[PDB]
Amino acid sequence: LMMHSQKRVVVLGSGVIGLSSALILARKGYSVHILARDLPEDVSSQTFASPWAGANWTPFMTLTDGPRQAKWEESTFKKWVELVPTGHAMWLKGTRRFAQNEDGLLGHWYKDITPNYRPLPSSECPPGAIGVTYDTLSVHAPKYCQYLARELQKLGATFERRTVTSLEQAFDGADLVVNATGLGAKSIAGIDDQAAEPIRGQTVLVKSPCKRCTMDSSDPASPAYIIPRPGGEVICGGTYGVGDWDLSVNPETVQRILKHCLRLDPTISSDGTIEGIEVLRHNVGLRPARRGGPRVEAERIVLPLDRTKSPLSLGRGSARAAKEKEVTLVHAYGFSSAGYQQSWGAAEDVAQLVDEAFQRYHG
Amino acid sequence: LMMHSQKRVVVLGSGVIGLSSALILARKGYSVHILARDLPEDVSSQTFASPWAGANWTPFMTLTDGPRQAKWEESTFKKWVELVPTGHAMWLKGTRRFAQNEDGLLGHWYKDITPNYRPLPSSECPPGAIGVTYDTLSVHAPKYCQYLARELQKLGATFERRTVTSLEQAFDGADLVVNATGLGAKSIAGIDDQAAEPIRGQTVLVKSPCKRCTMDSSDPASPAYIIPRPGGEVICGGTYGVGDWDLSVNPETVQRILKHCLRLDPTISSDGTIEGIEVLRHNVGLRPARRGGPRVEAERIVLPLDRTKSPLSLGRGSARAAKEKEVTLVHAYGFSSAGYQQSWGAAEDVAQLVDEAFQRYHG
Ligand SMILES: Cc1cc2nc3c(=O)[nH]c(=O)nc-3n(C[C@H](O)[C@H](O)[C@H](O)COP(=O)(O)OP(=O)(O)OC[C@H]3O[C@@H](n4cnc5c(N)ncnc54)[C@H](O)[C@@H]3O)c2cc1C
Ligand SMILES: Cc1cc2nc3c(=O)[nH]c(=O)nc-3n(C[C@H](O)[C@H](O)[C@H](O)COP(=O)(O)OP(=O)(O)OC[C@H]3O[C@@H](n4cnc5c(N)ncnc54)[C@H](O)[C@@H]3O)c2cc1C
Repeated sequence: LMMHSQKRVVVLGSGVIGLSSALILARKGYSVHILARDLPEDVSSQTFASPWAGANWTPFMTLTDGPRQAKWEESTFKKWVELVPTGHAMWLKGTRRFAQNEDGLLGHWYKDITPNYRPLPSSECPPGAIGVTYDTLSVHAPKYCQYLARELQKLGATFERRTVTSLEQAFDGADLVVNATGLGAKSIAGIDDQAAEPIRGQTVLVKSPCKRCTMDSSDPASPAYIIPRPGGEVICGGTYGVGDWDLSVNPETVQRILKHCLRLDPTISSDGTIEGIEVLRHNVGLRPARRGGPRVEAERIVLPLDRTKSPLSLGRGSARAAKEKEVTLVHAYGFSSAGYQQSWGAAEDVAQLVDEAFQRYHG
Repeated sequence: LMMHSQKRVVVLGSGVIGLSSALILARKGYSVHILARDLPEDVSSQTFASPWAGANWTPFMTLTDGPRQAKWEESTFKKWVELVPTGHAMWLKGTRRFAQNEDGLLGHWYKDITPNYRPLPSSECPPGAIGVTYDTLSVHAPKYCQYLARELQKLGATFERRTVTSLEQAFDGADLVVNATGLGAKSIAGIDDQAAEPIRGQTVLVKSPCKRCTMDSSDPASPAYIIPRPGGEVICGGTYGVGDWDLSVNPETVQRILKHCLRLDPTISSDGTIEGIEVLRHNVGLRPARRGGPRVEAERIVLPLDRTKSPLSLGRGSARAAKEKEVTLVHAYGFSSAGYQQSWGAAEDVAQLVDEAFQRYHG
């Protein structure tokens, strides 16, 4: 007769959001099991977003447009500062950010967070653009997820590969599931979120000692960015193909990205020429976005699902009776281009929801 | 001092085409190593097509339009007949095929191959349509690939998971590679085939004793098919989304498919109603097609690649000298909706090409 945990949770999804959520929950003493198709070792899988990120910290919204986003970003920045001494985050000093106009600078909301925030002279901006410079942070996206997974291991979390098609498959040994499935949220019966949408991102991974980050959104015909990451590599971007699921490498996009990035910073090349850029890999990832913005909220759901709850429910459309339980589903998906920079704060909110659901529904 | 094989080949890709090609090569005494991202155990992976097929034998082209296709289909039918006694293929007796008009029946070219080929009365066709009936064959797509893999094991072939980005990575221990990468052919440096394109196929897998196959192309607004497969299941289709990469399940498509299939054959349901259909799974696969049709041909290529051979070549665009070898690349991809039904014959042609390249270039 052993005393068993009464704090079992399943985290569905093992991208940066599921991992982060799982880790804060494990630290809170929950017994966490992670079910996911794609795990942190899957560093070249295109069926999730987390391998493909820069990943730096670049707010995309004003406070009014994205209040949660800013909260989550501010918390995550603090966490990443803490990870610098052990090398899991890296300073991007004198990052340059260009926008089409003052509006594009988002009210400078984050100017107390990123050190050394100041306007750039126009001489230091692309023609016609406006700019600021500041010190921000980046992580090595796949290695960051792997770091989180090691931390999870130590805290007793376990992992299992599984591809779920219906919610009851996730409610396996737990009455609460954290739904961190990115794009998968659309096709799991019981979630069925039609608002989930990819935003396609093509990049070039380059071998370069360049330590300068440049984020250029000043040309609406050509998104571009240069994001150094721990390890002597830089990610050159990019694209924002809303609703585009295409996983193939576009060769014209390669040329556009490298030419633009070279304009922004010739030192990504050995000799300031395209031909001098040491290409390591051509990448395409699908950012997991959601119309209406990220979904971070707790839902109460009765199982088994019926065809009235979900067009994708399994079995015959005639459903009832056998057996019925009510469970908690805590959503955490749709972070689009900002999943890493929001991850820790989002995970904090997820963990608060789990605590509250446990109080209300799970003893 | 052992006598080593001088007949090493690598097969890049482990869908039905790579497996089939590998098997005929292994039977011919080649030492085959298969490199692929997706292997036969990966029965729910959307990053290759082979898990998702019916898979039956339904010619799609006239002889003039598709001479190779017909050759390959006729050979594969013979192979599948041979697999009936051991249950790896199954007869679909009295299959019904509907088309918009006589042209859609493709000159009835295959009428000596499928037993009991005859026209259907209009009373037995959807309104306004034309039809034929015949006996054809199907295989259980994932299990068929697994069968091929067991056969390969016995013949000494080996498997390795790898995701290649540049050809030199495939020319690993062999001077000849069979390129059977489906959609991946577009993004591998040294292949770079812009003509590769997905054709998206959504299906519903249903639990039903229905043993009748119905192929309906008589409604251009609603492709539909019912394909029984070994094991008491039927695949209900479908879609042909050319250029569509969307991996998510469309709920409207579910309704359209099931309603149409039910019109075609109520016995896919327990009670002839939608609500009586026992749904097992909602599936989306991307058929690996190619503008210009399937590519089955041998190419001679110099390694290392340079940026002049490939926009996606790795390293700096300034390339030369170090070291240079010429190798053989035997293409086998772009089979679209007919990869299973063409597989054995296509593999025969691939093996002939390998034999010929070995004579000409490899001693
Ligand atoms: C080119 C590119 C650049 C980026 N740069 C940055 C950056 O600088 N900063 C930033 O903050 N972000 C950046 N992002 C965004 C970031 O990659 C994402 O927002 C983030 O990875 C989302 O994490 P997630 O955990 O929500 O989703 P994912 O990483 O997509 O993980 C979803 C998880 O759910 C699993 N799953 C899905 N469906 C099922 C199922 N049915 N059954 C079981 N498991 C399932 C997946 O397999 C996987 O484990 C970039 C993304 C890209 C493509
Ligand atoms: C809904 C649906 C229904 C179908 N019904 C039928 C049917 O009834 N009859 C029929 O004949 N066909 C049918 N098909 C078509 C059939 O599924 C395909 O044509 C066939 O599976 C193609 O096989 P393949 O080996 O060429 O490609 P794939 O199965 O796509 O395999 C490509 C292989 O290459 C690997 N690869 C790709 N890129 C890389 C890389 N960079 N590095 C390493 N490996 C890589 C893949 O991982 C995988 O091993 C259907 C398909 C679908 C979606």
